[PDB]
Amino acid sequence: LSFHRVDQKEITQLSHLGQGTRTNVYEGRLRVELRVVLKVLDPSHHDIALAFYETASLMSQVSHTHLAFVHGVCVRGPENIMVTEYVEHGPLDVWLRRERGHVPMAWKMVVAQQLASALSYLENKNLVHGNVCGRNILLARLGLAEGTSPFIKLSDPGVGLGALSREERVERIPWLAPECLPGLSTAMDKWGFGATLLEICFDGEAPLQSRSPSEKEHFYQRQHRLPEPSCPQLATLTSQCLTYEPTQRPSFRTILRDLTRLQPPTVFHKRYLKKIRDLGEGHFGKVSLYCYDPTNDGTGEMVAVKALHRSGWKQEIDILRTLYHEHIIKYKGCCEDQGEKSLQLVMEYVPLGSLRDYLPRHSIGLAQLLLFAQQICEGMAYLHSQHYIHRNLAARNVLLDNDVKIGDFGLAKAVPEGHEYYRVREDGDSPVFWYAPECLKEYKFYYASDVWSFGVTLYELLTHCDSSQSPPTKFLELIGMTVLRLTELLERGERLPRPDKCPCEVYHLMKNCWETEASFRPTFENLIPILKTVHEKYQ
Ligand SMILES: O=C(Nc1ccnc(NC(=O)C2CC2)c1)c1ccccc1Cl
Ligand SMILES: O=C(Nc1ccnc(NC(=O)C2CC2)c1)c1ccccc1Cl
Repeated sequence: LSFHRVDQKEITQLSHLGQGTRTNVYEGRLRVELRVVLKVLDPSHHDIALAFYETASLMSQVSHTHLAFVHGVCVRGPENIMVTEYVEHGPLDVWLRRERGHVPMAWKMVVAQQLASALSYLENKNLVHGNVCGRNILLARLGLAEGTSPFIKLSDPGVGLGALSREERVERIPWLAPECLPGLSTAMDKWGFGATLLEICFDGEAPLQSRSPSEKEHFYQRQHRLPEPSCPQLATLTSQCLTYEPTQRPSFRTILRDLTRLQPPTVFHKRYLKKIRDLGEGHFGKVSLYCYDPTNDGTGEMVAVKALHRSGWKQEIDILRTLYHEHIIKYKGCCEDQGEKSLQLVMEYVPLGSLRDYLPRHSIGLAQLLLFAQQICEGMAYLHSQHYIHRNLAARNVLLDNDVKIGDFGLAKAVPEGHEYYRVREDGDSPVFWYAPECLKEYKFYYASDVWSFGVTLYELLTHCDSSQSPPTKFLELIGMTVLRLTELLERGERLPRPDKCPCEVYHLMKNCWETEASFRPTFENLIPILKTVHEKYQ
């Protein structure tokens, strides 16, 4: 379970906006200054306080243009509070009820498309929202003015569901999937979506409004079909969505297929960038989370921006521009400081962040730890094929969205085709405890040096980045100074110990990787099959 930690001092609570199940929503401010909303959870049952925190987790590990941003969770005495993105026009059903008779079906189709896109995203990630209703859809941009179009953000689902009472599940009918009545199918969000489309078509009026909880239950028991909307093939889409048998409900790829058919660059300006938080310090500078809102309408995208010799900084940007791979951090563009002042690197925001901070948070097993390892090799083997040495492979520089992403290209160099190794004396810091004996002793960097660097990250994966059991601390226990004592240590054959509960088979690879002679080390291409075979072992 993962979300960012928010302090009680950072938040301020404002006007009460309304109530959700077991919650009281407030406008607020985040001192990281920032307009937010505070969903406050009433002092409640553990089973439900956890299902609230489970939601914050689902939402802190996702990144989509049509999903409302979760800043983190804060504890203000007896109450659990979640800091969410404040959206200008608020709950969609409320808005539709007030805009009754001034909303075209063209406008509703854009919304339907956007919502389906946010759920198509969740579907690919095998994640379930569970509370898709117009109240949990927020209106950022109106889209009523000529030349414009609506923009929505699907908000957090609040307390889980099923964690909730049965007579509360009955109150959520017809948004509630019928299978969910006896107290998790990804098929439940295709029922909620279809029920939401009816809510949207009927301009905020809930279908089955004038029915008692007992009357609602009867409708589901007797399986009466839900009302047909306005028109056209939307009634077809709605109907398939609203099938009591979950297996018959169409996929969000098919929903978004039907919807897209029903229809009629690298320059970032500092002005449109609005900081959220800092993300970490790397080689060359700080990475900070930004929001890039060019239209100022609160519909921008979340980017990671890195700042701050100048020549070697440019090199970081030039290398990253030319790398396209599933496990390497993605280049987006550039930002110019001031009149010649400096250049800024715009990247993709990686929801779960560095492994170094993620690992001592839920002691994840061999299946997960090894999956990461094989991927770092999948990403490193591609880097090496592009004729570059990394020189900075550590767990601090390995990011993860789900469950995966290799960053910090500050030390990466290009090896000219002919040359065996690359000489670098430095004039900066270097992760010595992740460097091979030839790197420390003679300043020589072979492709083989990154493989040494790998085995060291592989160690951290298995120590769960334990600060007491870490490459700098453990290699220093062996002494009682610099790289010189380290050089002789490794030259004797002395290695980092085996982490507790590290399968001996895994610790063999680390040893293979920590070969003194660089030419005796396995290649990154050679390690992928080896890691696949082993990853198809610890289940
Ligand atoms: O979704 C809610 N509120 C949100 C979330 C983010 N932004 C807003 N913005 C506004 O309400 C603006 C119109 C004033 C509301 C909300 C508010 C009260 C009660 C229950 C819920 Cl679920
Ligand atoms: O790129 C870096 N960090 C990034 C980039 C994109 N997303 C994240 N995500 C987070 O930090 C999560 C916790 C919010 C980190 C970064 C920062 C310092 C050192 C090495 C790297 Cl690879």
